[PDB]
Amino acid sequence: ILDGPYQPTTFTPPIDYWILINSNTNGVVYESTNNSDFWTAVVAIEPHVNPVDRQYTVFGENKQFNVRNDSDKWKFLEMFRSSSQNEFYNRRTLTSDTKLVGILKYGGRIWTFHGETPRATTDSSNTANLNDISIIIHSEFYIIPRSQESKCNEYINNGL
Amino acid sequence: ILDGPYQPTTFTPPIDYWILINSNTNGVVYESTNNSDFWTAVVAIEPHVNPVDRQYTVFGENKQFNVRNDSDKWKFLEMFRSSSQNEFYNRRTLTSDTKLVGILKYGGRIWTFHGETPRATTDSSNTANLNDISIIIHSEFYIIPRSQESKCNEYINNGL
Amino acid sequence: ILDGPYQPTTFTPPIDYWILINSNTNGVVYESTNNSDFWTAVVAIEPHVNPVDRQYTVFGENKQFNVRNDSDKWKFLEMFRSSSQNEFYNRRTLTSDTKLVGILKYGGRIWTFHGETPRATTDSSNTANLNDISIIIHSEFYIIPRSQESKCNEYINNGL
Amino acid sequence: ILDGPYQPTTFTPPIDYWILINSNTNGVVYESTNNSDFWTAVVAIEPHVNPVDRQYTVFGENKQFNVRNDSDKWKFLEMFRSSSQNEFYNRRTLTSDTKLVGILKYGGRIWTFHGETPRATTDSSNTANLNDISIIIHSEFYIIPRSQESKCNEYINNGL
Amino acid sequence: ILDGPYQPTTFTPPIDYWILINSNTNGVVYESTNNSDFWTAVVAIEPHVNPVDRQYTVFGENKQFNVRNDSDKWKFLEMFRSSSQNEFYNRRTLTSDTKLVGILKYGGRIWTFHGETPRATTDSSNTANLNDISIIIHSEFYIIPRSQESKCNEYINNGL
Amino acid sequence: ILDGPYQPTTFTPPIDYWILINSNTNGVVYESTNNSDFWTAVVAIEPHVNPVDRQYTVFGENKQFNVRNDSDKWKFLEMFRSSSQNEFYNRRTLTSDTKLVGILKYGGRIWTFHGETPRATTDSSNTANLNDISIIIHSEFYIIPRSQESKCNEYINNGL
Repeated sequence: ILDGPYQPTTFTPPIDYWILINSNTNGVVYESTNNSDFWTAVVAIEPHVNPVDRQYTVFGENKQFNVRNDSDKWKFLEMFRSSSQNEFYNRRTLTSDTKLVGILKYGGRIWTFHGETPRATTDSSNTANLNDISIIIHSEFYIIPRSQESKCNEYINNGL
Repeated sequence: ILDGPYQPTTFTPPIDYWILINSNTNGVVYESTNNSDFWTAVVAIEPHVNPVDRQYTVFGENKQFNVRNDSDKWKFLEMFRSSSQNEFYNRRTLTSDTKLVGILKYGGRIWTFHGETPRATTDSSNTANLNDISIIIHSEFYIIPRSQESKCNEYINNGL
Repeated sequence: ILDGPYQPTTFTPPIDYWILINSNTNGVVYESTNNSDFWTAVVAIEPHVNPVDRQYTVFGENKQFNVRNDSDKWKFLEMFRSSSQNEFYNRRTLTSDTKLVGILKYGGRIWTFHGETPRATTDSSNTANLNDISIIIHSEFYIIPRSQESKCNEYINNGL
Repeated sequence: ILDGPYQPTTFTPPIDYWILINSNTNGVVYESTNNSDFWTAVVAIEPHVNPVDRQYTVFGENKQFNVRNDSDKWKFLEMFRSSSQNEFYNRRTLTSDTKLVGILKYGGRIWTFHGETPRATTDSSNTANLNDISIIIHSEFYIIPRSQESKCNEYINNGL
Repeated sequence: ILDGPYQPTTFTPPIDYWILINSNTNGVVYESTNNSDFWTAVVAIEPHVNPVDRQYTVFGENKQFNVRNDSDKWKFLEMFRSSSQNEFYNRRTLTSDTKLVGILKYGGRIWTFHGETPRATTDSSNTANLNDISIIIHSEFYIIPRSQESKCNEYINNGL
Repeated sequence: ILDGPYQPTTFTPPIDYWILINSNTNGVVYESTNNSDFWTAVVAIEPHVNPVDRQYTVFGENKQFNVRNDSDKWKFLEMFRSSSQNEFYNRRTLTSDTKLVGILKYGGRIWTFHGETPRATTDSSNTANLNDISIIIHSEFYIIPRSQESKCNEYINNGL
């Protein structure tokens, strides 16, 4: 039933499908932008990390993020900005022991999971141009139709 | 010295300028949004108004707000929401007998005046997208550079 | 309660308001684009015009459109293309004796009136970026909240 | 000579190339849309299928399609809609024992093969936006330049 | 034929149109920016001005520009910077006794006239974001389609 | 550190990343266009080739190119056109014994390497539509962030 795994790649995800990414390291998980008003990059932080500056490559630039993780689970930090000129800030956080992150393009919005597993839930983000939001995925990933979102939710919160 | 008056219009205010609006009736003074995470509409309440439900058109919708004003001065109510899905609430108030209200896009934030004249002071509102914030203004207004904010403060509090 | 008339101008109309334009000549009534995937120009054809090529200036270019109108009423032709390299084609037509044309930005789509008065109805067009769609209006116009679309519909179909 | 085979993927086909897809099962062969006025999904129906309603996942939704094949060959049904608010109808059919389907973006239109091998011919579908048409392909496929369309035609009708 | 004159205002000029501004004093003629990679202010220097620092308000701030005019004509100095953290420099100059200045958004660039009337010519400036370039105009101005640029050239060099 | 190698494919490269292509034969190295104002195809010419017409498939069509290499190194010729209805001309050349070529989308322009290794340098080409520039790559390639352009310069000129 499950479509994947797909190799890391760059493409424009179709409307109405969940992209489910299997993180495998403490780097950038994915970067997403439409190059007009929406830039999101998600960074993985391994458990038990005392506050520290780390350097990440996002959208072709070297950026320094102050980062922390007191949990025994992994933290996936959504870093967002709406213009190349603003600094990134941590918009949302997903705390997970399954290392799965999800993103959906639907109904003019970007949907992702946040909170802590196994009770993580979806939240939405606005944009002036949803269709052109493209993504660079640095891990294996799966494609799941929105029709089977309950299945995507189960994965995010319990594993594959 | 003063840049204006300009006629009612809809535009995207330049960064680093005070928009100073001279209110002339008891309706919607202005409406501002980036259609992503920031909506504000300012409604003018004339002096000595017992609690009452009034209909206003804001962002193309007919909204009812319960409103009051126990003072001898006009009250300008900031009605705010951070999502197209939320109801509004009265976030801030300017109590004024100069009938001047001000709004500024600067440093990643929206700045307005609250309090009571002649001691009204600025306060900030955060947004993730300052640049795309536009405004509909329903009365005459002036444009003042932030370099002359001291002057804008004098006008807000003491009038022209 | 009718907001206007406003002078011909160039702006980006706010979401959730009908722009009602009172055509006054047989030229270009308005031109609307987001400069990425949506260009629409409406041209006004007076009653009883045998098939003929006419020159119009649209989006800064001199364009030739083959044009007709056998009706006793005016015809407002929606000329559309999705890229600066496509040719325009007549996408919709409003046949009116009120000479009022309407355009609305709502729900990710552009809404306009088409058909024949007094039975003209609204239709939608898709685009990847609704928010950035601007318009140049070459005649006086009015602004009407979508909340009052029933009256916009009545003006379109019966006049001011 | 022949460009491919490429693995199943999601991308935006370059203008002026035939995408030639080798179908291997009785499900969705590919999904194509520009998310404005064009959605086409092709479903593969195995030989000798009595009229039956089958579930397919298309554009992220579960859709039920009435399907039929009394032939000894496979049937590839193009299911079409020009708006996300319309029901799909079976617009065209390719009856084939080569199991090759083809799609081309060229001259402002989508071209595909239909009819019955070895006498299948090309047919066009109009759209307002050719360039933003992208595709999800669920099987191995080849890329052939339109300059070699005669060879694409041989493959469709005779196999590789 | 000529569209205008229009009153001083702030707006986002349409792509493919010359904005022709009739300067009437020795101040800032216009300010234009997309707030990302393009800031330009044009200042008007009356004839016979010895080299001197003059204070101008541009983009909401007080700046002093090294200014001079050893000629009998007016000089219009383009002051430019590519980031908010750079200081302005005089990138270009138009020497004119018509007092008309021109700016055009086209082909991913900003075009303006420079040199000396009656032989002023156009030149371009790169930007990565042409669509968001807005302008504050401090004088009456006209709008001329790029299709009639030869007339705009004549106006620039010879007057209206 | 180095991201790749990736297999030949068609995609829209992200903004602000060098695409570094390792040429492996004397055919078309890559084809890139936005289908509006930018078409570029690079052809690889093996050492010691007398001036001659060779025919290549670019953008789905057969084209004849005047081709020459009088050196011991490979020559990579940039064939360019700015319109569908124009013919290609040789815009730039990279002479190289590393057989690496580079293309970057940045700052509203397309950047490539030209000259002769080990002293090849970058040059830019204007476009009005950088975001729609897609590419077909015919060899293995790598992706390097612009923040590491000095390493990309090192690979271009000295190899991996």
